[PDB]
Formats: sequence, C-alpha cells, structure tokens
Amino acid sequence: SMEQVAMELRLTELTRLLRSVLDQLQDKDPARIFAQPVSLKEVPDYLDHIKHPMDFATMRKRLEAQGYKNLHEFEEDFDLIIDNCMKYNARDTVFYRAAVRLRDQGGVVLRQARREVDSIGLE
Repeated sequence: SMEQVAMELRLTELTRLLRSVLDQLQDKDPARIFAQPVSLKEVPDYLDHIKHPMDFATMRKRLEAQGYKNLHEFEEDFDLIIDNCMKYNARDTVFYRAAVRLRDQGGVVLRQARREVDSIGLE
C-alpha cells in the first residue's frame, strides 16, 4: 500500500537522523572505550554482572537494519552503554570516568535530536 511505503520512508528518514546522532555521540568517545562489545574472553564473568550488554558497534548494526522505530529506543541503548559501565567499573577508573563524560557531552546532542524528531515528525 501507499501508506506502508510512506511509513517506510519515515523510518528511513529517522534512520538517517539517528546515524548522524550516533556519529556525534561516538565522537565523544575518542578513546573508543565503548566502540565494541565487552569481550567475554577478557572478562569471562561479565554476564553475571550485566544482563543487557551494549556498545556502539551493536547499536550501528541495529540502526542499519532500521531496527530503531523511534528515538526512545535508540536512547535506551545509549543509556545501557553508560549505565552498564558505571555499575561494572568503580568511580576511580578510566572506564567509569569515560562514561560520565560521554553521558554529559551526549546530553547536548540528544536534546536537539529530540527537537528535530518532533519538529520534522519522524516517529
């Protein structure tokens, strides 16, 4: 149907915006601490601690499959990256501190992304 096509165009448009958001968020992680999934070879007990692992590569895979239907879903996954890190790692670690900085700098980006999604009407 034409309605289905129109919905699909909206999703494609949302995916384009979220790709730009994802790139901007990842730029705030210059150390690439959050670029890849935590390796279960290097951290064999990780899943005992963290029940829903997340990272930027995994987000990008979901994104390019158009698997984010709205901004909330995307934000959920970004928050997992930060929140998982801040639980597994202690305050005095480079990992925890990187997550704090990513959260703080990312907030700016996500604030305007919400306005753009609303204004253009992408969800």
